[PDB]
Amino acid sequence: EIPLHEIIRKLERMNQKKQAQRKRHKLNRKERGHKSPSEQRRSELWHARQVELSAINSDN
Amino acid sequence: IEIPLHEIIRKLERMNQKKQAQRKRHKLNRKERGHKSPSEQRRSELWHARQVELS
RNA sequence: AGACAGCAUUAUGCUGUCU
RNA sequence: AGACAGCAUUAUGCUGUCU
Repeated sequence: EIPLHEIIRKLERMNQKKQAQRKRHKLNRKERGHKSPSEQRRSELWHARQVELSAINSDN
Repeated sequence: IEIPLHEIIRKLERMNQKKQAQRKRHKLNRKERGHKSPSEQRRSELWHARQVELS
């Protein structure tokens, strides 16, 4: 019968492939400057907050 | 820690249907183009040879 | 001619969490 | 701007096992 560590290494090989795909797709999009509405919302919240935090940093 | 075994079994059942779905799509795609791998050619020749030897 | 599987290369869309 | 994840759609090449 198949030993459990082998099951573990196969899932690990598999997880690695998924991360590689996602990385490839992420970088493709970045290069085309494509974002999803949620990616977009999310960066916009971040940039807004960076501005605000440096407005507390001028209060020094 | 706190994630049931039956969920794991299900998740893997899902992943396995999607793997089978991909073979099917890839397999059929190759059929349309009439494309065989070198090994698929050997196999089919050896089969057709065994079949013609019968008659 | 078919059934099943392994390996490898690779595209696209969206959503959610943390910072 | 990053980190991590989930769903969905989808292309290619090869190898092996059984009949």
